[PDB]
Amino acid sequence: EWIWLALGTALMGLGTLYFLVKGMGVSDPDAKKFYAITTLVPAIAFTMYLSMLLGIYWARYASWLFTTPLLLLDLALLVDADQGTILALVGADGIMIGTGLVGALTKVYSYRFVWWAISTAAMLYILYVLFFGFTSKAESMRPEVASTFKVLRNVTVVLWSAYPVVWLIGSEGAGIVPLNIETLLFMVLDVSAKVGFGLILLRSRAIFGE
Ligand SMILES: *C/C=C(C)/C=C/C=C(C)/C=C/C1=C(C)CCCC1(C)C
Repeated sequence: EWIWLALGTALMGLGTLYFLVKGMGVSDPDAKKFYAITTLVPAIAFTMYLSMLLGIYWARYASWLFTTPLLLLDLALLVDADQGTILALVGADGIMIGTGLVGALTKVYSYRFVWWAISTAAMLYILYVLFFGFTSKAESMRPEVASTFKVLRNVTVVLWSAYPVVWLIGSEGAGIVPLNIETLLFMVLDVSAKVGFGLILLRSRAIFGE
């Protein structure tokens, strides 16, 4: 298990580093914003994984809290979403992570069930907006934006959807998957949803205003 935390810490660190060095010199106003957000995401995750190496897993949970909203912000800027829609998204994301925590805090099966069901519901509203709401908006924009958004959209829906699955069969849910393997799983997902995500976005010309 120490290997998963170490490997994760290194991958987040190197990603943050790459994104950080790549964005320097880049003078495009529009582009600089994507770099700021995208470098911050893996920087926050790196800090938490490094903390776990020195340390339970609620640390990684705290990182989801800060990062998921930023990843959503990245997507919203890509398709030039209006203020209202962004707020609703981050609001629902806040409920997703918040109720996920509340339920993992209640011992009675029935109460918890509802918290994690409410959490999943908020997650589905988010993915619905991204898939249906954001896609229509993206297709009315520059080809580069439409195309890069579609990939980031597909990566996000698949990866994000896997979290509740792992969690339910893991030590927090049914207790099927061992605590060490669960850690393996979440690190791969996290590295994918942030570094893999950032790589796709930042190596694309869609971030420039033109
Ligand atoms: C870098 C980290 C990312 C992208 C983390 C994403 C986490 C989620 C989408 C978590 C979702 C959950 C539910 C929908 C139900 C309750 C349990 C959670 C918190 C695992």
